[PDB]
Amino acid sequence: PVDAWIREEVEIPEGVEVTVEGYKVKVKGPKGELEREFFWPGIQIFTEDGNVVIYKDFPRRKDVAIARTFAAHIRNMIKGVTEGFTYKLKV
RNA sequence: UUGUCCUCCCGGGCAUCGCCGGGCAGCUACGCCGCAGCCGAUAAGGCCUGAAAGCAUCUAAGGCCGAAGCGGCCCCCGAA
Repeated sequence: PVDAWIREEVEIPEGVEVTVEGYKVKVKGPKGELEREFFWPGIQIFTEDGNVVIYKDFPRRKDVAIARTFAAHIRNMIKGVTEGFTYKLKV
């Protein structure tokens, strides 16, 4: 193990609601609703106060990478529901 | 139509079906008719999101495409 435990926290804005049903995370915002399943053995996702917490006991290198990836994905979903995404292409 | 024999005519036997020309049915080819490009998952490869490693990154988790190649549609055998 690389550490005793790993805990990643993602803030929830005022207008956004995040719920967890087992291994599935649903984020509802002003601009829409998103749902995604983040599953990894030993990794638990919940909500505390105003943050989403991804937690694991005695993680390894791969476990830390997975936890950071899940946190990034949840942050992306929150950003998308709060303001959305735009891509530009040129002909 | 040739040689021979049945005496000659007619009509017949044998000589590779005697030889030659044509020849329907049948069998045949040199003859004629018929043989789908769509769906699904993939290899090489081209990408999206994304951390390990505050950046970057097609890869570690995840996702979309992508072969005369694989599976199905099709055909033949098939209640021991």
